[PDB]
Amino acid sequence: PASILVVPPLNESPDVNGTWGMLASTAAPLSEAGYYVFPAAVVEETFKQNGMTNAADIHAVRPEKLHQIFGNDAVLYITVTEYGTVTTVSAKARLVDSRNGKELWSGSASIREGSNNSNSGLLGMLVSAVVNQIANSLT
Amino acid sequence: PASILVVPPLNESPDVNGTWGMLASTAAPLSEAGYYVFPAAVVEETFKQNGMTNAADIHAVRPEKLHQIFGNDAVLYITVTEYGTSYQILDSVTTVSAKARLVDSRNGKELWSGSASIREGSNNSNSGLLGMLVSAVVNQIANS
Repeated sequence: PASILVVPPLNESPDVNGTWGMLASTAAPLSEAGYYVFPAAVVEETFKQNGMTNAADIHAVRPEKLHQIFGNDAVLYITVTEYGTVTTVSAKARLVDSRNGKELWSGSASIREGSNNSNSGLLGMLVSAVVNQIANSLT
Repeated sequence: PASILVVPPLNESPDVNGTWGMLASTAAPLSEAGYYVFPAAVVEETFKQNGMTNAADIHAVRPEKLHQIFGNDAVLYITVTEYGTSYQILDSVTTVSAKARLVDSRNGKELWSGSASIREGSNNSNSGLLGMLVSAVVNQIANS
């Protein structure tokens, strides 16, 4: 999978802004990991021209249709399942082969930080440490 | 807090490998965030020379005592609460969860606390993608 189409994430949380800015935050980590990410503005514009702005709609489109349009190897689907305040955010994701709809990868994360103090520095160190541990496990 | 002592993390999971190498993994992100930290090998050796190697013993020491030894402003305590894989027929799912708190080493006051629980399908493990997911989730927390 050289290239990834990231669709707007589904929001299954009570909070509107639960997904605000999230699609944008995926670009950098994915390029770092060696994937070509389809640029967001063009993707947004393509969906709009095709009469789709709603995330639920887009997540319902068959991956084969998406391939017809963009030529992406894969599609990244993200859903925020928790968002609210101690602030907690939880989300899950799957990477799907766009030609056959086969699942390529699946994962989820839930992260909490005491409302009393806010620091992505320390939060970043913690999640990084947890990901380091999984990378070294029996897989 | 500028200087941070990371003590050997507590393992509260059935898996003994649950914390292997974790102490080392905290150095880059902490320095990249601007804190000053000691190398894992240096910390481990100082505890050994002071008669301590067991993480539960260490997490029990009063922070003020730690400050007497290292001169650190704060102490970072990490606990792994889950580590393993649910072995199911069509796929196994690996889960790691940890919680942490940063405390002022002079008076024991808590300065920060957080936790993370991360899961991945075993059939198609991929640190890159798990990385981008946790990274996205932390970004959402940051902008709230």
